[PDB]
Amino acid sequence: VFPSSVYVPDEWEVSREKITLLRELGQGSFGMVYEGNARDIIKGEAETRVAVKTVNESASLRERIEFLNEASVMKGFTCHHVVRLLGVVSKGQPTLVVMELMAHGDLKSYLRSLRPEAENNPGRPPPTLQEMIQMAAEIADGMAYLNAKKFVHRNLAARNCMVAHDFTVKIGDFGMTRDIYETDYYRKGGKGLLPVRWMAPESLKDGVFTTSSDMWSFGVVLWEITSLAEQPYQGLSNEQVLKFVMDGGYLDQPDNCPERVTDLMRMCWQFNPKMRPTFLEIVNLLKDDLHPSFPEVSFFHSEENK
Ligand SMILES: Nc1ncnc2c1c(-c1cccc(OC[C@H]3CCCCO3)c1)cn2[C@H]1C[C@@H](CN2CCC2)C1
Repeated sequence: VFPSSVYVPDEWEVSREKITLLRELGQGSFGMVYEGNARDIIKGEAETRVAVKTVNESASLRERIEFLNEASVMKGFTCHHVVRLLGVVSKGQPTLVVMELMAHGDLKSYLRSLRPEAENNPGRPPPTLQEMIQMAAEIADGMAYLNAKKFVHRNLAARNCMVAHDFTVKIGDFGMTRDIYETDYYRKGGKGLLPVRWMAPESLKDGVFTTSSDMWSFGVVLWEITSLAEQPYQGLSNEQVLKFVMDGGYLDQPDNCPERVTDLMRMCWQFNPKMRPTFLEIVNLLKDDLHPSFPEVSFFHSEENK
Protein backbone atom coordinates (compact mmCIF):
# COMPACT_ATOMS: atom_id res chain seq x y z
CA VAL A 1 0.00 0.00 0.00
CA PHE A 2 1.29 3.42 -1.16
CA PRO A 3 -0.79 6.36 -2.47
CA SER A 4 -0.71 7.61 -6.07
CA SER A 5 -0.41 11.40 -6.48
CA VAL A 6 -3.82 12.63 -7.75
CA TYR A 7 -2.89 16.36 -7.72
CA VAL A 8 -2.59 17.74 -11.30
CA PRO A 9 -0.63 21.08 -11.55
CA ASP A 10 -3.38 22.97 -13.40
CA GLU A 11 -5.17 26.38 -13.05
CA TRP A 12 -4.89 25.83 -9.23
CA GLU A 13 -1.06 25.95 -9.38
CA VAL A 14 0.23 29.27 -7.97
CA SER A 15 3.82 30.53 -8.36
CA ARG A 16 5.66 30.39 -4.99
CA GLU A 17 6.81 34.04 -5.36
CA LYS A 18 3.15 35.21 -5.19
CA ILE A 19 2.93 34.04 -1.53
CA THR A 20 4.29 36.03 1.46
CA LEU A 21 4.03 34.63 5.00
CA LEU A 22 3.29 36.87 7.93
CA ARG A 23 2.88 34.82 11.11
CA GLU A 24 2.07 31.40 12.55
CA LEU A 25 -1.59 30.53 13.16
CA GLY A 26 -0.87 27.09 14.68
CA GLN A 27 -0.18 23.45 13.87
CA GLY A 28 -2.85 21.74 11.77
CA SER A 29 -2.82 18.34 10.06
CA PHE A 30 0.48 17.76 8.11
CA GLY A 31 2.14 21.02 9.24
CA MET A 32 2.03 24.63 10.40
CA VAL A 33 -0.70 27.00 9.19
CA TYR A 34 0.45 30.60 8.54
CA GLU A 35 -1.40 33.83 7.87
CA GLY A 36 -0.14 35.28 4.63
CA ASN A 37 -0.86 37.38 1.55
CA ALA A 38 -1.21 36.21 -2.04
CA ARG A 39 -0.68 38.44 -5.05
CA ASP A 40 -3.13 38.18 -8.00
CA ILE A 41 -4.75 34.83 -7.02
CA ILE A 42 -8.39 36.12 -7.27
CA LYS A 43 -9.63 38.09 -10.32
CA GLY A 44 -10.42 41.70 -9.25
CA GLU A 45 -8.13 41.61 -6.13
CA ALA A 46 -4.45 42.72 -6.36
CA GLU A 47 -3.73 41.07 -2.99
CA THR A 48 -5.71 38.50 -1.02
CA ARG A 49 -5.32 37.64 2.69
CA VAL A 50 -4.77 33.87 2.93
CA ALA A 51 -4.08 30.98 5.29
CA VAL A 52 -1.09 28.90 4.06
CA LYS A 53 -0.38 25.34 5.16
CA THR A 54 3.12 23.84 4.85
CA VAL A 55 4.05 20.21 5.28
CA ASN A 56 6.42 19.50 8.26
CA GLU A 57 10.05 18.31 7.72
CA SER A 58 9.24 15.18 9.85
CA ALA A 59 6.62 14.00 7.25
CA SER A 60 7.19 10.80 5.24
CA LEU A 61 6.95 10.78 1.41
CA ARG A 62 3.53 9.08 1.80
CA GLU A 63 2.34 11.99 4.05
CA ARG A 64 3.61 14.58 1.54
CA ILE A 65 1.56 12.81 -1.24
CA GLU A 66 -1.53 12.51 1.04
CA PHE A 67 -1.23 16.30 1.81
CA LEU A 68 -1.52 17.20 -1.91
CA ASN A 69 -4.25 14.58 -2.46
CA GLU A 70 -6.33 16.36 0.25
CA ALA A 71 -5.78 19.72 -1.55
CA SER A 72 -6.79 18.03 -4.89
CA VAL A 73 -10.13 16.86 -3.34
CA MET A 74 -10.82 20.49 -2.23
CA LYS A 75 -10.72 21.65 -5.86
CA GLY A 76 -14.25 20.18 -6.14
CA PHE A 77 -15.83 22.31 -3.39
CA THR A 78 -17.44 25.74 -3.94
CA CYS A 79 -19.53 26.24 -0.75
CA HIS A 80 -19.59 29.60 1.02
CA HIS A 81 -19.89 27.70 4.38
CA VAL A 82 -16.87 25.37 3.87
CA VAL A 83 -13.35 26.89 4.05
CA ARG A 84 -12.15 26.99 0.40
CA LEU A 85 -8.96 26.12 -1.42
CA LEU A 86 -7.42 29.08 -3.33
CA GLY A 87 -4.24 27.58 -4.75
CA VAL A 88 -1.39 25.08 -4.51
CA VAL A 89 2.39 25.39 -4.76
CA SER A 90 3.59 21.84 -5.77
CA LYS A 91 6.84 22.92 -7.48
CA GLY A 92 9.65 22.04 -5.06
CA GLN A 93 9.73 21.82 -1.26
CA PRO A 94 8.00 22.88 0.94
CA THR A 95 4.68 22.20 -0.74
CA LEU A 96 2.11 24.94 0.10
CA VAL A 97 -1.66 24.74 0.32
CA VAL A 98 -3.29 28.18 0.07
CA MET A 99 -6.75 28.60 1.58
CA GLU A 100 -9.15 31.47 2.30
CA LEU A 101 -8.16 33.14 5.56
CA MET A 102 -10.51 32.73 8.53
CA ALA A 103 -9.36 35.91 10.32
CA HIS A 104 -11.09 35.13 13.69
CA GLY A 105 -9.59 31.62 13.88
CA ASP A 106 -11.28 28.52 15.25
CA LEU A 107 -14.77 28.75 16.76
CA LYS A 108 -13.60 27.24 20.10
CA SER A 109 -10.92 29.93 20.79
CA TYR A 110 -13.30 32.62 19.36
CA LEU A 111 -16.07 31.64 21.83
CA ARG A 112 -13.60 31.49 24.78
CA SER A 113 -12.48 35.09 23.96
CA LEU A 114 -16.09 36.28 24.47
CA ARG A 115 -16.20 35.04 28.12
CA PRO A 116 -16.60 38.02 30.55
CA GLU A 117 -13.29 37.36 32.36
CA ALA A 118 -11.26 36.38 29.23
CA GLU A 119 -7.88 38.25 29.08
CA ASN A 120 -8.28 38.63 25.26
CA ASN A 121 -11.95 39.83 25.28
CA PRO A 122 -12.47 42.17 22.25
CA GLY A 123 -14.96 44.45 24.09
CA ARG A 124 -18.06 42.95 22.46
CA PRO A 125 -20.94 41.00 24.07
CA PRO A 126 -21.11 37.16 23.82
CA PRO A 127 -23.23 35.77 20.91
CA THR A 128 -26.86 36.99 20.85
CA LEU A 129 -29.72 34.53 20.09
CA GLN A 130 -29.77 35.87 16.48
CA GLU A 131 -25.94 35.32 16.17
CA MET A 132 -26.18 31.75 17.56
CA ILE A 133 -29.03 30.85 15.13
CA GLN A 134 -26.96 32.38 12.27
CA MET A 135 -23.89 30.27 13.28
CA ALA A 136 -26.08 27.11 13.53
CA ALA A 137 -27.53 27.65 10.03
CA GLU A 138 -24.06 28.36 8.52
CA ILE A 139 -22.48 25.23 10.10
CA ALA A 140 -25.54 23.15 9.07
CA ASP A 141 -25.42 24.54 5.49
CA GLY A 142 -21.70 23.61 5.15
CA MET A 143 -22.39 20.14 6.61
CA ALA A 144 -25.42 19.66 4.21
CA TYR A 145 -23.06 20.51 1.35
CA LEU A 146 -20.43 17.97 2.52
CA ASN A 147 -23.22 15.35 2.94
CA ALA A 148 -24.40 16.05 -0.66
CA LYS A 149 -20.75 15.50 -1.74
CA LYS A 150 -20.82 12.08 0.14
CA PHE A 151 -18.43 13.16 2.89
CA VAL A 152 -18.99 12.16 6.50
CA HIS A 153 -17.08 14.69 8.69
CA ARG A 154 -16.54 12.27 11.71
CA ASN A 155 -14.86 15.01 13.78
CA LEU A 156 -17.21 18.00 13.87
CA ALA A 157 -16.38 20.29 16.84
CA ALA A 158 -16.02 24.03 17.61
CA ARG A 159 -12.17 23.41 17.42
CA ASN A 160 -12.43 22.88 13.63
CA CYS A 161 -15.30 25.27 12.73
CA MET A 162 -13.68 28.54 11.61
CA VAL A 163 -14.72 32.20 11.90
CA ALA A 164 -14.20 34.70 9.07
CA HIS A 165 -13.49 38.50 9.25
CA ASP A 166 -17.30 39.21 8.96
CA PHE A 167 -18.02 36.49 11.63
CA THR A 168 -19.34 33.93 9.08
CA VAL A 169 -18.74 30.42 10.45
CA LYS A 170 -17.53 27.73 8.06
CA ILE A 171 -16.54 24.05 8.15
CA GLY A 172 -12.72 23.82 8.52
CA ASP A 173 -10.59 20.66 8.57
CA PHE A 174 -12.61 17.43 8.20
CA GLY A 175 -9.55 15.24 7.47
CA MET A 176 -8.76 11.95 9.26
CA THR A 177 -5.50 13.24 10.92
CA ARG A 178 -5.73 13.44 14.75
CA ASP A 179 -3.34 15.65 16.76
CA ILE A 180 -1.58 13.58 19.52
CA TYR A 181 -1.42 16.75 21.77
CA GLU A 182 -5.21 17.55 21.48
CA THR A 183 -6.96 16.79 24.83
CA ASP A 184 -10.34 16.68 22.94
CA TYR A 185 -9.20 13.14 21.89
CA TYR A 186 -9.08 9.88 23.81
CA ARG A 187 -6.50 7.21 23.00
CA LYS A 188 -8.55 4.01 22.76
CA GLY A 189 -6.36 0.90 22.72
CA GLY A 190 -6.54 -0.52 19.22
CA LYS A 191 -8.95 2.18 17.95
CA GLY A 192 -6.73 5.27 17.69
CA LEU A 193 -7.56 8.83 18.83
CA LEU A 194 -11.32 9.40 19.27
CA PRO A 195 -13.24 12.67 19.97
CA VAL A 196 -15.38 10.69 22.46
CA ARG A 197 -17.13 13.83 23.91
CA TRP A 198 -18.53 14.66 20.41
CA MET A 199 -19.44 11.09 19.36
CA ALA A 200 -22.84 9.49 18.88
CA PRO A 201 -23.67 6.40 21.02
CA GLU A 202 -23.70 4.11 17.91
CA SER A 203 -20.17 5.42 16.93
CA LEU A 204 -18.87 4.74 20.47
CA LYS A 205 -20.45 1.26 20.36
CA ASP A 206 -19.89 -0.01 16.81
CA GLY A 207 -17.43 2.47 15.31
CA VAL A 208 -19.99 3.46 12.65
CA PHE A 209 -19.90 7.10 11.39
CA THR A 210 -22.72 8.55 9.22
CA THR A 211 -24.30 11.93 8.51
CA SER A 212 -26.66 11.08 11.50
CA SER A 213 -23.63 10.72 13.88
CA ASP A 214 -22.32 14.09 12.43
CA MET A 215 -25.76 15.50 13.54
CA TRP A 216 -25.02 14.29 17.12
CA SER A 217 -21.61 16.18 16.90
CA PHE A 218 -23.49 19.25 15.54
CA GLY A 219 -25.63 19.20 18.70
CA VAL A 220 -22.42 19.19 20.76
CA VAL A 221 -21.13 22.27 18.71
CA LEU A 222 -24.45 24.01 19.62
CA TRP A 223 -23.71 23.14 23.24
CA GLU A 224 -20.18 24.65 22.88
CA ILE A 225 -21.72 27.84 21.40
CA THR A 226 -24.20 28.21 24.30
CA SER A 227 -21.53 27.39 26.99
CA LEU A 228 -18.80 29.63 25.38
CA ALA A 229 -16.79 26.46 24.63
CA GLU A 230 -16.72 24.76 28.04
CA GLN A 231 -15.39 21.16 27.93
CA PRO A 232 -18.41 18.80 27.30
CA TYR A 233 -19.01 16.44 30.32
CA GLN A 234 -16.51 18.39 32.53
CA GLY A 235 -15.86 16.28 35.63
CA LEU A 236 -16.28 13.01 33.67
CA SER A 237 -13.25 11.05 32.38
CA ASN A 238 -13.12 9.79 28.75
CA GLU A 239 -14.14 6.26 29.94
CA GLN A 240 -16.98 7.74 32.05
CA VAL A 241 -18.24 9.67 28.96
CA LEU A 242 -18.17 6.50 26.77
CA LYS A 243 -20.33 4.58 29.29
CA PHE A 244 -22.68 7.56 29.99
CA VAL A 245 -23.46 8.31 26.31
CA MET A 246 -23.74 4.60 25.36
CA ASP A 247 -26.29 4.22 28.26
CA GLY A 248 -28.41 7.06 26.80
CA GLY A 249 -26.98 10.03 28.69
CA TYR A 250 -26.59 13.44 27.06
CA LEU A 251 -25.40 16.95 28.00
CA ASP A 252 -27.23 19.16 30.55
CA GLN A 253 -28.28 22.46 29.00
CA PRO A 254 -25.82 25.30 29.85
CA ASP A 255 -26.99 27.97 32.26
CA ASN A 256 -29.72 30.22 30.83
CA CYS A 257 -29.55 28.55 27.40
CA PRO A 258 -32.12 29.98 24.90
CA GLU A 259 -35.07 27.58 24.47
CA ARG A 260 -34.78 27.44 20.61
CA VAL A 261 -31.15 26.20 20.88
CA THR A 262 -32.01 23.67 23.67
CA ASP A 263 -34.72 22.26 21.30
CA LEU A 264 -32.15 21.91 18.44
CA MET A 265 -29.68 20.02 20.76
CA ARG A 266 -32.39 17.67 22.02
CA MET A 267 -33.28 16.75 18.36
CA CYS A 268 -29.54 16.06 17.64
CA TRP A 269 -29.24 13.79 20.66
CA GLN A 270 -32.09 11.31 19.96
CA PHE A 271 -30.72 7.82 20.75
CA ASN A 272 -32.04 6.32 17.47
CA PRO A 273 -29.96 7.93 14.63
CA LYS A 274 -33.01 7.70 12.30
CA MET A 275 -34.94 10.14 14.58
CA ARG A 276 -32.27 12.90 14.34
CA PRO A 277 -32.79 15.75 11.81
CA THR A 278 -30.77 16.01 8.59
CA PHE A 279 -28.57 19.11 8.00
CA LEU A 280 -30.97 20.31 5.24
CA GLU A 281 -33.85 20.01 7.80
CA ILE A 282 -31.82 22.19 10.26
CA VAL A 283 -31.35 24.96 7.65
CA ASN A 284 -35.06 24.70 6.63
CA LEU A 285 -36.11 25.16 10.32
CA LEU A 286 -33.91 28.29 10.76
CA LYS A 287 -34.19 29.91 7.25
CA ASP A 288 -36.75 32.67 8.21
CA ASP A 289 -34.54 34.11 10.96
CA LEU A 290 -31.26 34.66 9.01
CA HIS A 291 -29.25 37.56 7.56
CA PRO A 292 -30.72 38.70 4.15
CA SER A 293 -27.49 37.60 2.35
CA PHE A 294 -27.97 33.92 3.41
CA PRO A 295 -30.11 32.86 0.30
CA GLU A 296 -27.55 34.51 -2.03
CA VAL A 297 -24.66 32.40 -0.62
CA SER A 298 -26.08 29.19 0.89
CA PHE A 299 -25.88 25.68 -0.53
CA PHE A 300 -29.51 25.28 0.73
CA HIS A 301 -30.91 28.03 -1.60
CA SER A 302 -28.55 27.18 -4.51
CA GLU A 303 -29.46 25.40 -7.74
CA GLU A 304 -27.10 22.56 -6.56
CA ASN A 305 -29.51 21.66 -3.69
CA LYS A 306 -31.40 18.88 -5.47
N1 LIG B 1 -8.26 28.65 6.70
C1 LIG B 1 -7.74 28.97 7.92
N2 LIG B 1 -7.71 30.27 8.30
C2 LIG B 1 -7.14 30.65 9.49
N3 LIG B 1 -6.59 29.74 10.33
C3 LIG B 1 -6.65 28.42 10.03
C4 LIG B 1 -7.24 28.01 8.83
C5 LIG B 1 -7.06 26.53 8.88
C6 LIG B 1 -7.60 25.49 7.93
C7 LIG B 1 -8.93 25.59 7.49
C8 LIG B 1 -9.50 24.61 6.65
C9 LIG B 1 -8.71 23.50 6.26
C10 LIG B 1 -7.37 23.39 6.74
O1 LIG B 1 -6.54 22.30 6.46
C11 LIG B 1 -7.11 21.01 6.16
C12 LIG B 1 -6.45 20.41 4.89
C13 LIG B 1 -6.55 21.35 3.66
C14 LIG B 1 -5.81 20.67 2.47
C15 LIG B 1 -4.36 20.22 2.83
C16 LIG B 1 -4.35 19.42 4.17
O2 LIG B 1 -5.06 20.16 5.20
C17 LIG B 1 -6.83 24.37 7.58
C18 LIG B 1 -6.49 26.22 10.07
N4 LIG B 1 -6.22 27.33 10.72
C19 LIG B 1 -5.58 27.44 12.04
C20 LIG B 1 -4.53 26.39 12.46
C21 LIG B 1 -5.13 26.45 13.88
C22 LIG B 1 -5.27 25.08 14.59
N5 LIG B 1 -5.91 25.18 15.92
C23 LIG B 1 -5.94 23.91 16.71
C24 LIG B 1 -7.45 24.08 17.01
C25 LIG B 1 -7.39 25.30 16.06
C26 LIG B 1 -6.43 27.02 13.25
